[PDB]
Amino acid sequence: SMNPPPPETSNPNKPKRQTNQLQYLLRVVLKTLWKHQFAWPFQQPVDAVKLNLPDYYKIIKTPMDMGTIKKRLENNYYWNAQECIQDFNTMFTNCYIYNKPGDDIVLMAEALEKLFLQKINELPT
Ligand SMILES: Cc1noc(C)c1-c1ccc2c(c1)nc(CCc1ccccc1)n2CCN1CCOCC1
Ligand SMILES: [K+]
Repeated sequence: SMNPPPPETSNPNKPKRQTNQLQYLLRVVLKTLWKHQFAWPFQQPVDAVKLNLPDYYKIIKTPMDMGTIKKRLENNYYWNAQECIQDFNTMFTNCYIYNKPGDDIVLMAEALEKLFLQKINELPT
């Protein structure tokens, strides 16, 4: 089979707000990870057709990526900062579920996760 539609990035039924935390998550946390040497494979949904991963969406039923997170931030999709942190954790955990220890892509996820945790540590109050 092919790819699912990507995660929703807009909900017109959801109220919106801007906050110091949500702004930092886009401008500091997401920007930093995005510009990292290992970011590209995480900048859009996993495309199982192009990567030839016919079991990807059999194993992964809650896909997430930084392209989606970026759009969710830009669209003010997130009301709670926790929702965004969750999405970043889902993204890493997926990489660890599907792939094997020591795989290039696992090593890249580990580095991005380490940096994420360094940046989240400085979330403003
Ligand atoms: C994340 C993730 N979780 O599970 C897998 C598998 C990946 C994964 C794992 C690896 C990923 C990748 C995603 N995206 C790319 C680069 C973008 C791309 C390139 C070609 C076709 C579609 C997208 N790569 C690198 C793919 N190249 C293929 C050619 O050999 C070197 C690596
Ligand atoms: K509103």
